[PDB]
Amino acid sequence: SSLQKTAIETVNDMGLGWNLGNTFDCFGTWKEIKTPDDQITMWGNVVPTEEMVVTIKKYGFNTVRFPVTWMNFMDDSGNVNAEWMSRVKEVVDWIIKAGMYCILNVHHDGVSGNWLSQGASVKTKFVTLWTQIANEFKSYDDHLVLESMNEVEYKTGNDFDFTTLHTLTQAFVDTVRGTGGNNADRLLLISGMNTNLEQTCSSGYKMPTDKADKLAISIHYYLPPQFTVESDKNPWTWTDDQGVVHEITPMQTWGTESDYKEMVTNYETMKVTFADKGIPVILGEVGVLTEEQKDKDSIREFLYAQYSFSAAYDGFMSVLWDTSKNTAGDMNFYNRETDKWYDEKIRDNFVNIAAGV
Ligand SMILES: [Cl-]
Ligand SMILES: [Mg+2]
Repeated sequence: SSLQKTAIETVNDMGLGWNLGNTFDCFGTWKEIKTPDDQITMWGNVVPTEEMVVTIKKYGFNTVRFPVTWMNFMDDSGNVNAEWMSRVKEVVDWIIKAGMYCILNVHHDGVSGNWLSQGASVKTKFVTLWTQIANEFKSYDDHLVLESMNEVEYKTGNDFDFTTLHTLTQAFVDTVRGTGGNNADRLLLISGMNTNLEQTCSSGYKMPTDKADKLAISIHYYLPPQFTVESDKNPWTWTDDQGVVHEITPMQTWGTESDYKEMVTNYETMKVTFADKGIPVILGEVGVLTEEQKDKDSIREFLYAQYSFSAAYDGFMSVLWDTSKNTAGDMNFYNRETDKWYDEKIRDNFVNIAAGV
Protein backbone atom coordinates (compact mmCIF):
# COMPACT_ATOMS: atom_id res chain seq x y z
CA SER A 1 0.00 0.00 0.00
CA SER A 2 0.93 3.67 -0.26
CA LEU A 3 3.02 4.93 2.64
CA GLN A 4 2.72 8.65 1.81
CA LYS A 5 -0.03 11.25 2.09
CA THR A 6 -0.34 14.39 0.00
CA ALA A 7 -0.11 17.78 1.69
CA ILE A 8 -3.91 18.21 1.69
CA GLU A 9 -4.47 14.64 2.91
CA THR A 10 -2.06 15.35 5.78
CA VAL A 11 -3.84 18.53 6.95
CA ASN A 12 -7.18 16.71 6.64
CA ASP A 13 -5.81 13.99 8.97
CA MET A 14 -4.45 16.62 11.40
CA GLY A 15 -8.01 17.31 12.53
CA LEU A 16 -8.44 19.95 15.21
CA GLY A 17 -5.38 21.61 16.73
CA TRP A 18 -4.39 23.30 20.01
CA ASN A 19 -1.30 25.29 21.02
CA LEU A 20 0.80 24.72 24.14
CA GLY A 21 0.95 28.46 24.63
CA ASN A 22 3.05 30.66 26.93
CA THR A 23 5.39 27.78 27.84
CA PHE A 24 8.49 26.98 25.72
CA ASP A 25 7.74 30.19 23.77
CA CYS A 26 8.26 32.65 26.64
CA PHE A 27 10.93 35.35 26.58
CA GLY A 28 11.79 38.60 28.34
CA THR A 29 15.03 40.43 29.04
CA TRP A 30 14.12 41.00 32.68
CA LYS A 31 14.61 37.28 33.40
CA GLU A 32 18.16 35.93 33.44
CA ILE A 33 17.54 32.59 31.69
CA LYS A 34 20.06 30.02 32.89
CA THR A 35 18.12 26.74 32.60
CA PRO A 36 15.20 25.55 30.46
CA ASP A 37 12.74 25.88 33.35
CA ASP A 38 13.71 29.55 33.78
CA GLN A 39 12.18 30.26 30.36
CA ILE A 40 9.40 27.68 30.50
CA THR A 41 7.86 29.13 33.68
CA MET A 42 8.63 32.83 33.29
CA TRP A 43 5.14 33.83 32.08
CA GLY A 44 3.34 31.84 34.78
CA ASN A 45 2.77 28.33 33.43
CA VAL A 46 4.24 25.33 35.22
CA VAL A 47 6.76 22.91 33.76
CA PRO A 48 4.52 20.66 31.62
CA THR A 49 4.23 16.91 32.06
CA GLU A 50 3.07 14.30 29.58
CA GLU A 51 -0.50 14.37 30.91
CA MET A 52 -0.64 18.17 30.64
CA VAL A 53 0.44 18.06 26.98
CA VAL A 54 -1.61 15.16 25.58
CA THR A 55 -4.83 14.93 27.61
CA ILE A 56 -6.42 17.45 25.15
CA LYS A 57 -6.77 14.56 22.70
CA LYS A 58 -9.90 13.27 24.42
CA TYR A 59 -11.78 16.50 23.56
CA GLY A 60 -11.44 15.87 19.81
CA PHE A 61 -7.97 17.25 19.07
CA ASN A 62 -5.41 15.50 16.90
CA THR A 63 -2.65 18.16 16.64
CA VAL A 64 -0.58 19.98 19.25
CA ARG A 65 1.31 23.05 18.04
CA PHE A 66 4.40 23.40 20.25
CA PRO A 67 5.67 27.00 20.04
CA VAL A 68 9.36 27.21 20.98
CA THR A 69 11.56 30.32 21.33
CA TRP A 70 15.19 29.35 20.77
CA MET A 71 17.35 32.48 21.11
CA ASN A 72 18.14 32.19 24.85
CA PHE A 73 19.64 28.72 24.27
CA MET A 74 21.76 29.57 21.21
CA ASP A 75 25.44 30.41 21.70
CA ASP A 76 27.17 33.20 19.76
CA SER A 77 27.43 31.05 16.62
CA GLY A 78 23.89 29.66 16.79
CA ASN A 79 24.57 26.30 18.43
CA VAL A 80 21.62 25.10 20.51
CA ASN A 81 22.24 24.08 24.12
CA ALA A 82 21.92 20.31 24.31
CA GLU A 83 19.75 20.33 27.45
CA TRP A 84 17.25 22.71 25.84
CA MET A 85 17.11 20.51 22.74
CA SER A 86 16.53 17.46 24.94
CA ARG A 87 13.65 19.18 26.75
CA VAL A 88 12.04 20.14 23.42
CA LYS A 89 12.45 16.56 22.16
CA GLU A 90 10.80 15.19 25.32
CA VAL A 91 7.60 17.16 24.67
CA VAL A 92 7.60 16.27 20.97
CA ASP A 93 7.99 12.61 21.99
CA TRP A 94 4.96 12.86 24.30
CA ILE A 95 2.80 14.26 21.47
CA ILE A 96 3.99 11.67 18.95
CA LYS A 97 3.51 8.82 21.45
CA ALA A 98 -0.10 9.95 21.89
CA GLY A 99 -0.68 9.41 18.16
CA MET A 100 -1.11 13.12 17.54
CA TYR A 101 0.61 15.48 15.14
CA CYS A 102 3.16 17.92 16.53
CA ILE A 103 3.84 21.25 14.81
CA LEU A 104 7.25 22.46 16.02
CA ASN A 105 8.28 26.03 15.17
CA VAL A 106 10.68 28.91 15.80
CA HIS A 107 8.45 31.32 17.72
CA HIS A 108 9.36 34.68 19.36
CA ASP A 109 12.82 34.70 17.76
CA GLY A 110 11.11 36.71 14.99
CA VAL A 111 9.44 39.47 17.05
CA SER A 112 10.55 43.02 16.33
CA GLY A 113 13.79 43.51 18.19
CA ASN A 114 14.76 39.83 18.30
CA TRP A 115 17.34 38.37 15.98
CA LEU A 116 15.15 36.80 13.27
CA SER A 117 13.35 40.12 12.72
CA GLN A 118 16.55 41.37 11.04
CA GLY A 119 15.65 39.58 7.81
CA ALA A 120 17.87 38.06 5.15
CA SER A 121 21.11 39.24 6.75
CA VAL A 122 20.58 36.56 9.44
CA LYS A 123 19.90 33.73 6.97
CA THR A 124 23.15 32.05 8.05
CA LYS A 125 22.03 31.88 11.69
CA PHE A 126 18.54 30.74 10.61
CA VAL A 127 20.10 27.93 8.56
CA THR A 128 22.40 26.98 11.45
CA LEU A 129 19.38 26.70 13.78
CA TRP A 130 17.21 24.73 11.38
CA THR A 131 20.09 22.39 10.50
CA GLN A 132 20.26 21.39 14.17
CA ILE A 133 16.49 21.02 14.62
CA ALA A 134 16.17 19.09 11.36
CA ASN A 135 18.99 16.71 12.24
CA GLU A 136 17.56 16.10 15.71
CA PHE A 137 14.18 15.00 14.29
CA LYS A 138 15.15 13.66 10.84
CA SER A 139 14.00 10.12 11.66
CA TYR A 140 10.58 11.16 13.00
CA ASP A 141 7.56 10.07 10.98
CA ASP A 142 5.15 12.38 9.22
CA HIS A 143 3.19 13.18 12.37
CA LEU A 144 5.98 15.70 13.01
CA VAL A 145 5.38 18.91 11.04
CA LEU A 146 8.01 21.65 11.06
CA GLU A 147 7.02 25.33 10.82
CA SER A 148 9.58 27.77 9.42
CA MET A 149 8.91 30.61 11.94
CA ASN A 150 5.95 32.33 13.59
CA GLU A 151 4.86 35.97 12.90
CA VAL A 152 7.53 37.94 11.04
CA GLU A 153 6.99 41.19 9.18
CA TYR A 154 9.56 42.34 6.62
CA LYS A 155 9.10 45.59 4.76
CA THR A 156 11.01 47.72 2.30
CA GLY A 157 9.70 51.20 2.83
CA ASN A 158 5.96 50.75 3.18
CA ASP A 159 5.74 47.80 0.76
CA PHE A 160 5.81 44.27 2.13
CA ASP A 161 9.15 42.58 1.47
CA PHE A 162 8.05 39.22 0.14
CA THR A 163 11.55 38.65 -1.28
CA THR A 164 13.24 38.71 2.13
CA LEU A 165 10.55 36.38 3.48
CA HIS A 166 10.99 33.98 0.55
CA THR A 167 14.76 34.00 0.98
CA LEU A 168 14.23 32.77 4.54
CA THR A 169 11.41 30.29 3.90
CA GLN A 170 13.32 28.85 0.94
CA ALA A 171 16.42 28.51 3.13
CA PHE A 172 14.23 26.64 5.63
CA VAL A 173 12.88 24.21 3.01
CA ASP A 174 16.32 23.66 1.48
CA THR A 175 17.98 23.11 4.85
CA VAL A 176 15.33 20.70 6.15
CA ARG A 177 14.99 18.74 2.90
CA GLY A 178 18.77 18.61 2.50
CA THR A 179 19.18 16.62 5.72
CA GLY A 180 17.37 13.68 4.15
CA GLY A 181 15.72 10.88 6.04
CA ASN A 182 12.05 11.55 6.67
CA ASN A 183 12.82 15.27 6.36
CA ALA A 184 12.79 14.61 2.60
CA ASP A 185 8.99 14.34 2.55
CA ARG A 186 7.39 15.49 5.81
CA LEU A 187 4.91 18.36 5.67
CA LEU A 188 6.59 21.74 6.16
CA LEU A 189 4.47 24.70 7.28
CA ILE A 190 5.56 27.96 5.64
CA SER A 191 4.91 31.24 7.43
CA GLY A 192 2.71 33.75 5.69
CA MET A 193 3.69 37.41 5.73
CA ASN A 194 3.13 38.21 9.43
CA THR A 195 0.67 35.28 9.17
CA ASN A 196 -1.65 37.97 7.76
CA LEU A 197 -4.44 36.63 5.53
CA GLU A 198 -4.60 39.59 3.15
CA GLN A 199 -0.84 39.88 2.70
CA THR A 200 -0.27 36.12 2.42
CA CYS A 201 -3.01 35.75 -0.20
CA SER A 202 -1.85 38.80 -2.15
CA SER A 203 -0.25 38.61 -5.59
CA GLY A 204 3.11 39.58 -4.07
CA TYR A 205 3.47 36.64 -1.70
CA LYS A 206 6.18 34.21 -2.87
CA MET A 207 5.79 30.60 -1.80
CA PRO A 208 9.11 28.69 -1.61
CA THR A 209 9.92 25.78 -3.93
CA ASP A 210 9.71 22.12 -2.80
CA LYS A 211 10.54 19.09 -4.94
CA ALA A 212 8.45 17.00 -2.57
CA ASP A 213 5.31 19.16 -3.00
CA LYS A 214 4.75 18.83 0.76
CA LEU A 215 4.19 22.41 1.88
CA ALA A 216 1.40 24.09 3.82
CA ILE A 217 0.78 27.80 4.39
CA SER A 218 0.48 29.42 7.83
CA ILE A 219 -2.09 32.17 8.47
CA HIS A 220 -3.30 33.29 11.90
CA TYR A 221 -6.99 34.06 12.25
CA TYR A 222 -7.37 37.04 14.59
CA LEU A 223 -10.04 38.67 12.42
CA PRO A 224 -11.62 41.08 13.22
CA PRO A 225 -8.76 42.27 15.43
CA GLN A 226 -10.97 44.63 17.47
CA PHE A 227 -12.94 41.61 18.70
CA THR A 228 -10.26 38.92 18.90
CA VAL A 229 -7.10 40.64 20.21
CA GLU A 230 -7.97 44.21 21.31
CA SER A 231 -8.24 44.73 25.07
CA ASP A 232 -11.55 46.20 26.30
CA LYS A 233 -10.09 47.53 29.55
CA ASN A 234 -7.02 49.10 27.91
CA PRO A 235 -8.10 49.91 24.36
CA TRP A 236 -5.61 50.61 21.61
CA THR A 237 -4.90 54.28 20.94
CA TRP A 238 -3.12 56.62 18.58
CA THR A 239 -1.93 60.17 19.26
CA ASP A 240 -1.59 63.00 16.76
CA ASP A 241 1.18 65.61 16.63
CA GLN A 242 -0.67 67.95 19.02
CA GLY A 243 -1.20 65.38 21.74
CA VAL A 244 -4.82 64.49 20.99
CA VAL A 245 -5.37 60.84 21.94
CA HIS A 246 -7.83 58.69 19.99
CA GLU A 247 -9.22 55.33 21.03
CA ILE A 248 -9.57 52.54 18.49
CA THR A 249 -12.92 51.08 19.45
CA PRO A 250 -12.81 47.49 20.73
CA MET A 251 -15.61 45.08 19.89
CA GLN A 252 -17.24 42.85 22.50
CA THR A 253 -19.69 40.94 20.27
CA TRP A 254 -19.46 38.94 17.04
CA GLY A 255 -22.01 37.17 14.85
CA THR A 256 -23.94 39.56 12.64
CA GLU A 257 -24.88 38.68 9.07
CA SER A 258 -21.96 40.72 7.74
CA ASP A 259 -19.59 39.11 10.26
CA TYR A 260 -20.39 35.69 8.78
CA LYS A 261 -20.10 36.96 5.21
CA GLU A 262 -16.66 38.40 6.08
CA MET A 263 -15.55 35.04 7.49
CA VAL A 264 -16.84 33.16 4.43
CA THR A 265 -15.05 35.62 2.14
CA ASN A 266 -11.81 35.05 4.05
CA TYR A 267 -12.07 31.27 3.66
CA GLU A 268 -12.88 31.67 -0.05
CA THR A 269 -9.79 33.84 -0.53
CA MET A 270 -7.62 31.23 1.22
CA LYS A 271 -9.24 28.41 -0.75
CA VAL A 272 -8.73 29.97 -4.18
CA THR A 273 -5.19 31.13 -3.43
CA PHE A 274 -3.85 28.00 -1.70
CA ALA A 275 -6.07 24.93 -1.16
CA ASP A 276 -7.37 24.84 -4.77
CA LYS A 277 -3.71 24.81 -5.84
CA GLY A 278 -2.91 21.83 -3.64
CA ILE A 279 -1.42 23.85 -0.75
CA PRO A 280 -3.34 23.25 2.50
CA VAL A 281 -3.92 26.06 4.99
CA ILE A 282 -3.00 25.66 8.65
CA LEU A 283 -4.68 28.43 10.66
CA GLY A 284 -2.04 27.92 13.31
CA GLU A 285 -3.57 30.33 15.79
CA VAL A 286 -7.14 31.43 16.42
CA GLY A 287 -8.49 32.78 19.70
CA VAL A 288 -10.27 35.57 21.54
CA LEU A 289 -9.26 37.38 24.73
CA THR A 290 -10.95 35.67 27.69
CA GLU A 291 -10.06 38.00 30.62
CA GLU A 292 -11.63 41.15 29.16
CA GLN A 293 -15.26 42.10 28.44
CA LYS A 294 -15.82 39.96 25.35
CA ASP A 295 -19.33 38.51 25.37
CA LYS A 296 -19.02 34.86 26.35
CA ASP A 297 -21.69 33.79 23.85
CA SER A 298 -19.80 35.63 21.10
CA ILE A 299 -16.52 33.90 21.97
CA ARG A 300 -18.29 30.55 21.73
CA GLU A 301 -20.06 31.45 18.49
CA PHE A 302 -16.87 32.82 16.88
CA LEU A 303 -14.83 29.70 17.64
CA TYR A 304 -17.72 27.42 16.65
CA ALA A 305 -18.16 29.19 13.30
CA GLN A 306 -14.44 29.35 12.54
CA TYR A 307 -13.73 25.70 13.39
CA SER A 308 -16.86 24.70 11.47
CA PHE A 309 -15.54 26.45 8.37
CA SER A 310 -12.15 24.79 8.86
CA ALA A 311 -14.02 21.46 8.99
CA ALA A 312 -16.12 22.23 5.90
CA TYR A 313 -13.23 23.44 3.71
CA ASP A 314 -10.96 20.74 2.28
CA GLY A 315 -7.30 21.08 3.24
CA PHE A 316 -7.84 23.50 6.15
CA MET A 317 -7.44 23.21 9.90
CA SER A 318 -7.63 25.49 12.93
CA VAL A 319 -5.27 25.51 15.92
CA LEU A 320 -6.49 27.18 19.12
CA TRP A 321 -4.26 29.70 20.89
CA ASP A 322 -4.54 28.82 24.60
CA THR A 323 -2.44 29.99 27.55
CA SER A 324 -4.08 27.66 30.14
CA LYS A 325 -4.75 30.05 33.04
CA ASN A 326 -5.10 33.77 33.63
CA THR A 327 -1.95 34.09 35.73
CA ALA A 328 -0.05 32.81 32.65
CA GLY A 329 -1.77 34.46 29.68
CA ASP A 330 -4.74 36.23 28.13
CA MET A 331 -6.55 33.51 26.09
CA ASN A 332 -7.55 30.71 28.44
CA PHE A 333 -9.69 27.81 27.23
CA TYR A 334 -8.39 24.50 28.63
CA ASN A 335 -6.63 24.46 32.00
CA ARG A 336 -4.03 21.75 31.31
CA GLU A 337 -3.17 21.37 34.98
CA THR A 338 -6.74 20.68 36.15
CA ASP A 339 -8.11 19.06 32.97
CA LYS A 340 -11.02 21.50 33.00
CA TRP A 341 -12.40 23.86 30.36
CA TYR A 342 -13.48 27.32 31.49
CA ASP A 343 -16.49 27.16 29.14
CA GLU A 344 -18.16 23.76 28.92
CA LYS A 345 -19.94 24.74 25.71
CA ILE A 346 -16.67 25.63 23.97
CA ARG A 347 -15.46 22.16 24.99
CA ASP A 348 -18.64 20.43 23.81
CA ASN A 349 -18.51 22.23 20.47
CA PHE A 350 -14.98 20.94 19.82
CA VAL A 351 -16.01 17.39 20.71
CA ASN A 352 -18.97 17.62 18.36
CA ILE A 353 -17.02 19.18 15.45
CA ALA A 354 -14.34 16.50 15.78
CA ALA A 355 -16.99 13.77 15.70
CA GLY A 356 -18.75 15.21 12.64
CA VAL A 357 -21.96 16.09 14.51
CL1 LIG B 1 -1.35 68.80 13.21
MG1 LIG C 1 -10.96 18.71 7.39
